Amino acid sequence: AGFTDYKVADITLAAWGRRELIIAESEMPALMGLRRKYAGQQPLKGAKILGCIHMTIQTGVLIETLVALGAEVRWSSCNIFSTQDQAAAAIAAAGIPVFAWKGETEEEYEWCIEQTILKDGQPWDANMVLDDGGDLTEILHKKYPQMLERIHGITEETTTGVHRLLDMLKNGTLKVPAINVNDSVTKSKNDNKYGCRHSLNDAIKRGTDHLLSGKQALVIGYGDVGKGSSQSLRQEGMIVKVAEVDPICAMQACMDGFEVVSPYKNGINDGTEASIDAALLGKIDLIVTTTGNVNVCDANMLKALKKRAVVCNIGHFDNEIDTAFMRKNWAWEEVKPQVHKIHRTGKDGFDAHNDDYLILLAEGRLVNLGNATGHPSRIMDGSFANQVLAQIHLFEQKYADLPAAEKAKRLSVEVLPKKLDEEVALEMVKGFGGVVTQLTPKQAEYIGVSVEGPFKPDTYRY
Amino acid sequence: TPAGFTDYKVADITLAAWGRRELIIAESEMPALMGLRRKYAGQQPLKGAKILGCIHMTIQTGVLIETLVALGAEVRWSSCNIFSTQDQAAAAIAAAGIPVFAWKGETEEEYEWCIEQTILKDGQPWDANMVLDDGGDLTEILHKKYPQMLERIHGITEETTTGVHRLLDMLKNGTLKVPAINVNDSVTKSKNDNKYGCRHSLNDAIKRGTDHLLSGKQALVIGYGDVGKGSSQSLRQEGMIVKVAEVDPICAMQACMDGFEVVSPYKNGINDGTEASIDAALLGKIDLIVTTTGNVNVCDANMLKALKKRAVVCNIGHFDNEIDTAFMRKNWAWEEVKPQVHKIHRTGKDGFDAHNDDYLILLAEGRLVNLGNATGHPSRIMDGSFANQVLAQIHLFEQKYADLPAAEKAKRLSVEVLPKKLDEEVALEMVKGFGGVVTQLTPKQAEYIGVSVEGPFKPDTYRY
Amino acid sequence: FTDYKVADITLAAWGRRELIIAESEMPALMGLRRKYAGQQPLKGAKILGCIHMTIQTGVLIETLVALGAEVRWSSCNIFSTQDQAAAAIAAAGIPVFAWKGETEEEYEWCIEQTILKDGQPWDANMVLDDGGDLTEILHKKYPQMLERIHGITEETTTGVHRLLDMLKNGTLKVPAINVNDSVTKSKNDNKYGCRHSLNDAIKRGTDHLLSGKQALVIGYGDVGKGSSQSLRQEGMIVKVAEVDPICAMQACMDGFEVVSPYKNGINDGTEASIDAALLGKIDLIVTTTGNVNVCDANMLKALKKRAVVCNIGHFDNEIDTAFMRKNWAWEEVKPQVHKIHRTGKDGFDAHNDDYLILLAEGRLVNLGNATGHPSRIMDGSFANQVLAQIHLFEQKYADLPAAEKAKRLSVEVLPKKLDEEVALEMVKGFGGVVTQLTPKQAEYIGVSVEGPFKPDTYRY
Amino acid sequence: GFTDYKVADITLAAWGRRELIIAESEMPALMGLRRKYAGQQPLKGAKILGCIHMTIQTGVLIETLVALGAEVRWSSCNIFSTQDQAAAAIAAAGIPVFAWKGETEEEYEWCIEQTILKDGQPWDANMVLDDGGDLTEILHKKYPQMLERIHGITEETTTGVHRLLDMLKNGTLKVPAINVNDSVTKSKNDNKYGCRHSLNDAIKRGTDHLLSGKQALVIGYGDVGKGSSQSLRQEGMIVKVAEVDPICAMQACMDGFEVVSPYKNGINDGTEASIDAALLGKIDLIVTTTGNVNVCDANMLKALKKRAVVCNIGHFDNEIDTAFMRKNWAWEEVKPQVHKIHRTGKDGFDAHNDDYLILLAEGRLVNLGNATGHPSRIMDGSFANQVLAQIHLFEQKYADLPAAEKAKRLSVEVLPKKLDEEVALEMVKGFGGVVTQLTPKQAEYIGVSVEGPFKPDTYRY
Ligand SMILES: NC(=O)c1ccc[n+]([C@@H]2O[C@H](COP(=O)([O-])OP(=O)(O)OC[C@H]3O[C@@H](n4cnc5c(N)ncnc54)[C@H](O)[C@@H]3O)[C@@H](O)[C@H]2O)c1
Ligand SMILES: NC(=O)c1ccc[n+]([C@@H]2O[C@H](COP(=O)([O-])OP(=O)(O)OC[C@H]3O[C@@H](n4cnc5c(N)ncnc54)[C@H](O)[C@@H]3O)[C@@H](O)[C@H]2O)c1
Ligand SMILES: NC(=O)c1ccc[n+]([C@@H]2O[C@H](COP(=O)([O-])OP(=O)(O)OC[C@H]3O[C@@H](n4cnc5c(N)ncnc54)[C@H](O)[C@@H]3O)[C@@H](O)[C@H]2O)c1
Ligand SMILES: NC(=O)c1ccc[n+]([C@@H]2O[C@H](COP(=O)([O-])OP(=O)(O)OC[C@H]3O[C@@H](n4cnc5c(N)ncnc54)[C@H](O)[C@@H]3O)[C@@H](O)[C@H]2O)c1
Ligand SMILES: Nc1ncnc2[nH]cnc12
Ligand SMILES: Nc1ncnc2[nH]cnc12
Ligand SMILES: [K+]
Ligand SMILES: [K+]
Ligand SMILES: [K+]
Ligand SMILES: [K+]
Repeated sequence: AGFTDYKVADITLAAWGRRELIIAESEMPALMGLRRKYAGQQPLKGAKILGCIHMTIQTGVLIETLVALGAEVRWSSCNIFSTQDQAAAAIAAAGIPVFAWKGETEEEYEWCIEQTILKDGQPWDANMVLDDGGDLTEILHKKYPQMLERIHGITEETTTGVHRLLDMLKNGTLKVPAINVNDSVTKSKNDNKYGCRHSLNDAIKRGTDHLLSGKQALVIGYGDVGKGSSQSLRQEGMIVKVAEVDPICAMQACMDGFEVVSPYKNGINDGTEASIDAALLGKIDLIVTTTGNVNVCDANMLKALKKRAVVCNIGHFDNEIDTAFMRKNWAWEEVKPQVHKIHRTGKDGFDAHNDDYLILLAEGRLVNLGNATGHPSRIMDGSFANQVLAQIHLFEQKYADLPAAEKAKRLSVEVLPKKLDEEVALEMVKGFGGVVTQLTPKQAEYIGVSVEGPFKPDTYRY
Repeated sequence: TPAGFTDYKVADITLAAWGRRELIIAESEMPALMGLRRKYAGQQPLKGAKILGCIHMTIQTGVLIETLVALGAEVRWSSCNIFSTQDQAAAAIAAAGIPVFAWKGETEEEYEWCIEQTILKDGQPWDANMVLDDGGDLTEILHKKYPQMLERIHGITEETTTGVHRLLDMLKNGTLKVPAINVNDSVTKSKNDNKYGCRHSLNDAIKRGTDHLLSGKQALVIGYGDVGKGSSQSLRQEGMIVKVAEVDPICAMQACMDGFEVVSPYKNGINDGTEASIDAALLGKIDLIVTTTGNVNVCDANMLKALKKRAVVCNIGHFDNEIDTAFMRKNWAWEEVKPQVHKIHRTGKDGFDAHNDDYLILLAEGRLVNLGNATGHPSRIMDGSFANQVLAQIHLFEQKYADLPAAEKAKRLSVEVLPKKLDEEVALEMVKGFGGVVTQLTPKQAEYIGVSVEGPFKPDTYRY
Repeated sequence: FTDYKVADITLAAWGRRELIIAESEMPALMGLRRKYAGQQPLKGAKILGCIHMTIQTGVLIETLVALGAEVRWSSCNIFSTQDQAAAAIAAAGIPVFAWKGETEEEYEWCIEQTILKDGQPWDANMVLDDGGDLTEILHKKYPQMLERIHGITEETTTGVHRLLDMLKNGTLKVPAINVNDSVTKSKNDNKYGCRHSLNDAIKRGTDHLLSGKQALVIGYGDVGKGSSQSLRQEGMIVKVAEVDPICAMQACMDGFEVVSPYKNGINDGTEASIDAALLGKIDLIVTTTGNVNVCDANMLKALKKRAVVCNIGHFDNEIDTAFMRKNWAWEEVKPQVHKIHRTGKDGFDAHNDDYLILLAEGRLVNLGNATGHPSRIMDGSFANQVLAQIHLFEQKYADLPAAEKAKRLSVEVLPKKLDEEVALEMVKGFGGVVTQLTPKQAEYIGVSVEGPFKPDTYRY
Repeated sequence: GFTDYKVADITLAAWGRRELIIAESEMPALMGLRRKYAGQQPLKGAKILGCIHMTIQTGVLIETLVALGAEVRWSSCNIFSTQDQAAAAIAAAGIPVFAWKGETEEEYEWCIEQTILKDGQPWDANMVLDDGGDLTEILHKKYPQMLERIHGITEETTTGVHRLLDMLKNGTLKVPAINVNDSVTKSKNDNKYGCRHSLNDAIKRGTDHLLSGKQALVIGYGDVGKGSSQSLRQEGMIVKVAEVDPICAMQACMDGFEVVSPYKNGINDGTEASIDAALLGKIDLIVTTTGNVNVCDANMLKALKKRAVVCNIGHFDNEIDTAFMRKNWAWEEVKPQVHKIHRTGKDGFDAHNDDYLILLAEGRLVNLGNATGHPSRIMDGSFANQVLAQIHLFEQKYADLPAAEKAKRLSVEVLPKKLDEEVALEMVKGFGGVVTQLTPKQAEYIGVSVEGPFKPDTYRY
């Protein structure tokens, strides 16, 4: 009532979004348990959170949990294609500043982040940052250092964002402490792996409706995302080959029943077309990049791929595939939103019945969020419970209020304690109806733990 | 071969030629280990090493032993389990002139005597300077009974999760006398051996012991660590309906996401010591229970009383006390079907009806079932574990802890893992053994993610 | 051209882009275009067609037209049409009456618009049907039209059942081909199609995580087999119900627990017969039977709160949706997704926790909440359809003397050689290479190098 | 003083009996028939020549036939498939059996002849139970006068049924037969799921090789090839499938396998040049499943990757050209039923030669040769069908019919679907499964009886 501090595609989608938020709450017991547990305490009272993460229904439940615990927020998405417009509308209609829609331009994307940072033309009195991929963190460090003086911490969602934070810490340019939310086991080995297992074949089916059974896939990478991606395709009946630079990850792919191959002859990427295994790439129906690295599906790979193969990326940033090369040299035909045929016959025009094209999904951006709805609520429950606990921890530590000598001792990138990781996990297990056994005192003594946990040393890999 | 060689004890030396044939095949399945042989034989990095070894005397252990010898070591060997030896492996090693005391089906008394035969030579302590152990039993006997021998020993290389736990307790209590390398927690060990090895060998052992169809039947796996993960997959891939018990909610979360129902033998997960706390409806539907925990009494007497008639009971953790077999020895009549397979008749202690329908089938008398009823992990998986073992032996032997002044000894008394670079190099050889091709980063790519082109590729915190 | 009714003709360009992609996914059907285009075997055919107006059906329609036929087309389900496909067909000058979200009355009107042209019965002479509704309307309401029709080609298990009942009763008036029971139809479509498209539809409709949750699949025929796999491969804990013990044996061997919603399997009509403990743990129930009331009112009352309920059999009476309409309040989440509030009939609390989620109002969920089977699977079914249309049209039953008709009035299948030829084109679409027997090897196993490679009794 | 047998070691009998008692608890359909029919003695007067793998599972079948009143004389249908403790237990029960693991081909023939003859003269046989058709062939070729008094043959396996249908076509089949193979509770239980259980079992027992991550080629994708492909894929192998039947190949593709041919463009012209050497050089394991001849031929064997494993799970050992390997290459026995074949030549071998293949069971049925064949709970279905087929043909009394009526009954038939379903129901109850009962309204709706049969005879499952 009088609220205009937002920008979304269509505010009238709010009732639809609210219906889906009410369903999603029933799928997110760890997050909803934190609401119940901390509602009276209001641990985020006085927190003012700049948030930059995919404006989905799941992020909706995260936002309203932070608000229910006392926080004020200003929100944007961390990707131009990942917003669910009904989710953004429901948040805006609740009176929460959100600047996000599906299908932003790069200029609009940056404008949206700037609308969270500034309120009424001046820096908002922010004191906390929640980020997915590091874009908001980078803009604050480069353009708003005075704001960081009053910010107590950053809670960072994803592998790429943490790598950026560690580079800043190494270079002495990180200005506030961070929690690496990614490396909770209830994030990394739930979201990154099982979330992509669910949502990769989901996005491919929505975008192309292609049969996957019996066809040949190449997954570039076998980290947490590459593992879940390979399972997403293999469980559909795809014949999956895996590429890797890490021999330990490659070993896992072999033992998991995949053939390990390289796009390059003997794995040597010397920049020549001669180095491409053309016989291999000419048999591939689907390539998926999962690395967080640059140019792992390069121009010469794209030139050699089988006619009508599907090309997509589920890493955080669109530079895993050389889409710039495709924009410069080949003609793009939109099939429908986030689905383009790339005609390898030339740049100027195309024949509508040309057989020599590739299908690119989400213009090379995160395909699970761009062509579907990303991870399901019950998986995001784990990631976002960690986010709320991380926000509580850094806000209560009050880094910005500490003397300089004390700041120096606390300026770090840390993970949440294992005990909290376990508490998130138990809520997830209860949501499945699972029943965990309680150790007897003698059994706890025998393996050297407290009955209530933690149950594993910090070195344990799960 | 050595003339007059008698410094061994095995079941049947005539199996040696068969053992040797299998060692030659196994060498072709163990490229990381054989690559170490080829790379280091001329350097002789273990020349002067005198290694006491205690680990399952299988064909795979034979390839490890002869790798250490080829690098210059002398060894004296025993098995770390009474049922895990392959007698043809023991025979081939003995026939090669290597002291080995090991056979399938030892008594507990014979088991201890075999370890002591490695420790002693001609009635007196051998001048050992290295220890290679699997489960901690040899480590324990040396500290307990021959503490003076530890004054000349440079290190212990410990293979398995249970043994590392014992070393860490000793370290924290000030009772560990020499430094050790935790071989178990190399990724090419723990996440290869413990998981994939059990995937291969659990269903193998159940089939050899019982020849039961597994598809369509109900299993309960106690534990979902690395062994529990691999065990659950061994059964699920055969078509079993697998339920998983855990005390660790993170491991339980993984089981749910992996497609398993998580359940407890106890109502509400609480064991109050009474029969009434047992979920009798659940246990009365289970055809197979497998313990994987490294913990004590996780398949207890009340659970055994509640199990469905003719269910199979087995343990793939390191020690037999996961299952309360002592209760079953005390109260129920054992009928041997064949070696390492017993029907346990719940009708009473004194005799049994040959056609009684109320029995359980116990495999390997509750000892490690993959080694007891089959041959344990396959060579190509043990390649990773045993390559790490050789590298750990070389590292500790070259460090020469026993020759350091006591000040430097306090600074080095630790339980360490091998560096990730070595872990990666073992993995690369394994991948090449499958014919896999690892891609090489470009310089720009390596800069982009902040690694060297040669690795390591992951920070030490990475969990894979 | 105005002889059509679709949701939005401006979607035609989009539909045409998707048809061009689908053609590249349907090698058996496009091979039939290439090999029969010269002969024009359907020249003079006037085909009434009633099947889901999807992109895949568009490629089928345009194949029939490419071989010489005229058609008039409708969907066989109110929710299965892809509006861009109908638009592209209408824009091509082909009469089609079909949109996503028809009412039952509009559904019947659409079939009647294919039957009538300019207020009079079209001079149709062939029938292509999926489910038997068009076949039924012709026999009951326009029986004189059947005197000019040479044959019916029926797509699905339910429709074949209806054809056989009519043949047994002496009420079938023209010969038919059972397309369903080509192996490249039944053992491709019914099973593998549902494997692809069931989890697809559930994700699109709910975006629920399936891994770790409990499913109950009612039925384990071809659709139940593919459905059970669609869920188990996502990591669901799947239980299977069956009345057929052979199918139940397969479910056990395939690694599923076989259960009944009723104590000891006995459905005696009472709430007391419901296994309430079982149903109270189920997160998802899927019906696959082609039978009536296999997810009944007492089961729906006993289901776990917030369970998803859906049907992938042909007709919406597998679930007792009428009971839910009568007794419980429906809250639309979005098209083809309803929360059914078990708290009562008149109104609901927006935050009530005691609801079920029904997909597609109990209608075919893969077509209702997603896009049905994928092109490369529908390729097998629709190549068989084309071959069956060619066969019956060239036979010209409607022109035979009465004595020759009596010996021709049957429900037949296509010869195994054609089944094998469809399969060969599908295998080449995957890049697979089929080996050729040597003469000695063919002699050894008692077949021709040319095939057929199996007796008609072989079950694959 | 019972001496009418020949087994490896009669002192194994107590061990065999312990395993039979366990197996009975795993075979509820077969033991159900025992309890149902023991009082009626439907096989009283039956005198059955039996030729099928002398396993523990066959022991339960034999003792079911005897419990129902039959007398039998038994041999194995494969030289490597007998479980010697099973044979001993049967012989110690006073049942004539001539079978041991590791027969020569001459011993194999002699064992069949010992069942046919008693005291040097034809036994008064009147029923035949066969697996593969060898006993059937010897009777037609050498003992036609015995067939005049035989009421029928119950044949277990695909290859034997083919041999029966050839005789029927040629007019040389002398007695009617039941095709036991094509019950659904046989073909789509035993042939498929039995090989799923027992193929990777035999490979592990023979080689202890890791299978995960390695490349397999399965020749054939019928019932045995389907189960064999699953046996390997579920272990983590990368499995490729070859087929001559495009419908079976379509199934392999849709089931998630790559379909390949050993021959370039699938053309087997007999030349080395036709071999896809790149493909064969990547294969770690080849398994033949076809019932055909020479599907793993000499040129494939020459092209295979060094140290690949070669085995056959079809009925006969000519699927692999082992004759070529005997003639050209040196064989080194690793242990019983496991040989290294050294491709370096015929005259001896280097013990450390790297260029060898590993052949299992000398190319004979690998699941029975290197392990124990299918498990009891699967053989329960096949062998309940066998008992029911024996009862049916014995009660028909074909040998006693007039010539004109014999001509009308000389056929190869399957059991009716109601029997198939009742066998399946007992199997499902053995898993604890609960089948639902149709209401009258539902039965009318789909047009079946509440008790079944639930499917038309054309249904393929
Ligand atoms: N789309 C999603 O929902 C989602 C979810 C989580 C993470 N992510 C993103 O996905 C990316 C990967 O994350 P992760 O957690 O799997 O990281 P990870 O470190 O666990 O895995 C990345 C893998 O890529 C491999 N790799 C790097 N360069 C390669 C090359 N040239 N060829 C082949 N393999 C190569 C590395 O060896 C590594 O194993 C990051 O950008 C992360 O932020 C996306
Ligand atoms: N047989 C083999 O070849 C083999 C191979 C490797 C390791 N092991 C042995 O197996 C055991 C387990 O090894 P690991 O590497 O899997 O260890 P791990 O710590 O990774 O897993 C053990 C799991 O057991 C769970 N657990 C403990 N007590 C429990 C209880 N009461 N109920 C249910 N779950 C319980 C723990 O939470 C833990 O996740 C050790 O004894 C190890 O030495 C055996
Ligand atoms: N949605 C799709 O894309 C699609 C595709 C093909 C077929 N169908 C339809 O799906 C239905 C099934 O087709 P099908 O080919 O699998 O038929 P089918 O005969 O192969 O299988 C139906 C199964 O349901 C079982 N069944 C019947 N009543 C039952 C009950 N009360 N409880 C449990 N099981 C019961 C039968 O025993 C049988 O095995 C038909 O209506 C068919 O037209 C839908
Ligand atoms: N070992 C066992 O326990 C066991 C069990 C059952 C049957 N069998 C035997 O296995 C064999 C196969 O039985 P089945 O029931 O699977 O028969 P089947 O007819 O179902 O399958 C055999 C398949 O082999 C294919 N084939 C034939 N020649 C081929 C070639 N040159 N290349 C590739 N594929 C080729 C055929 O197309 C067919 O699909 C028979 O000999 C049978 O008696 C063995
Ligand atoms: N085969 C094997 N040899 C030695 N140690 C083992 N641990 C597990 N399997 C083993
Ligand atoms: N165990 C077994 N017994 C008899 N015949 C068989 N055929 C396959 N496995 C068998
Ligand atoms: K989602
Ligand atoms: K082994
Ligand atoms: K579709
Ligand atoms: K067996």
